[PDB]
Amino acid sequence: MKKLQIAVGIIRNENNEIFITRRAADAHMANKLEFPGGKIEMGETPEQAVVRELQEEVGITPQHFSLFEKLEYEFPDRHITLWFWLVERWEGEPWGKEGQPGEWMSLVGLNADDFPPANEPVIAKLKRL
Ligand SMILES: Nc1nc2c([nH]c(=O)n2[C@H]2C[C@H](O)[C@@H](COP(=O)(O)OP(=O)(O)OP(=O)(O)O)O2)c(=O)[nH]1
Ligand SMILES: OC[C@H]1O[C@@](CO)(O[C@H]2O[C@H](CO)[C@@H](O)[C@H](O)[C@H]2O)[C@@H](O)[C@@H]1O
Ligand SMILES: [Mn+2]
Ligand SMILES: [Mn+2]
Ligand SMILES: [Mn+2]
Repeated sequence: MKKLQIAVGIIRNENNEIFITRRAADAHMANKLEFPGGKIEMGETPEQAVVRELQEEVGITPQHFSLFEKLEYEFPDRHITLWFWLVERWEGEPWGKEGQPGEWMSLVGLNADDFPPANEPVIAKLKRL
């Protein structure tokens, strides 16, 4: 069973909305809503990974961000450690830079069922802010 470290960014604007993308139909966790992010590569830190991943996926550079949550989740065929970074300041305007759907979603309207199950405690904690 493969083991991965994943860094993702919770991109929150001044109107309490989060920038959310939707995973491709042929990906792991296909068609699920997601915080943009990806695998932490050898030789880079979790902080460097969330910056690089957000630059690649949605075209922003996060800055002055914080670790909102770190958790582990065992999927049917892989074990993942997720680093959830709260990103409230950035350079750029997020968009579907890799051709993926992306949109702003009110925090209060997020439905954890739409996201991978690993995100459940994070979505709950976000609604408690
Ligand atoms: N990006 C992201 N991945 C999540 C979230 N919740 C969650 O369980 N995952 C899981 C799904 C995947 O198994 C893994 C994310 O890997 P990934 O597919 O984003 O990795 P990547 O972008 O570097 O891969 P690629 O585009 O280069 O093919 O973590 C989330 O909120 N955002
Ligand atoms: O780990 C993030 C945590 O560290 C602080 C400083 O105490 O922020 C630093 O680390 C961030 C991630 O690299 C940077 O964005 C930030 O500029 C740097 O000061 C806290 O603010 C944060 O909770
Ligand atoms: Mn990626
Ligand atoms: Mn990647
Ligand atoms: Mn990704």
